Amino acid sequence: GPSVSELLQRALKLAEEGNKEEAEKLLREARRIAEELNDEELEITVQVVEILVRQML
Amino acid sequence: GPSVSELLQRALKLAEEGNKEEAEKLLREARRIAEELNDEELEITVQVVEILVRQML
Amino acid sequence: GPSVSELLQRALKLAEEGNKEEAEKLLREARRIAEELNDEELEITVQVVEILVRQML
Ligand SMILES: N[C@]12C[C@H]3C[C@H](C[C@H](C3)C1)C2
Repeated sequence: GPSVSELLQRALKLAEEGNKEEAEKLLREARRIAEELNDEELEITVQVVEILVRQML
Repeated sequence: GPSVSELLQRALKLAEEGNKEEAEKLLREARRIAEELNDEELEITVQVVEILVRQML
Repeated sequence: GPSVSELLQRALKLAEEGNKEEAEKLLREARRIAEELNDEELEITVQVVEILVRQML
């Protein structure tokens, strides 16, 4: 699978392109992985990038 | 007690609601822990979330 | 040399002061170290801090 970091990298690139729907899709999938794993570091990583994407868009 | 990541997750959610005061107190604690452990990953994590929290209105 | 995290923390501080020239110099170094390490966590860290820096100026 893609790692959380690859998913979040691609979301940031898509957000830079103004591609909201595809960016947000990748964020939901990264959040799903982080929450399934109950992984605090993945959770904060996703949470930070979620905010950054919103401001970028 | 709560890890740096957990404190930062809570700080972001309070700041998004509007409660700046307890958000900042969680940032202070997260920073205290990160500096005490002398952990550079935790320090940049705190520093980024500090910026994102202080960014919201 | 310095770690990626150490360069990024300082790049954020320089960007806060409006020193885009110094900030971007340390970002360039942080990115080149992260890229010879093939570290996906360092890559997303560099990417996030790049965006925050470029948002403040
Ligand atoms: N490890 C981190 C990567 C990125 C930058 C900072 C905050 C978030 C997002 C987690 C450190």
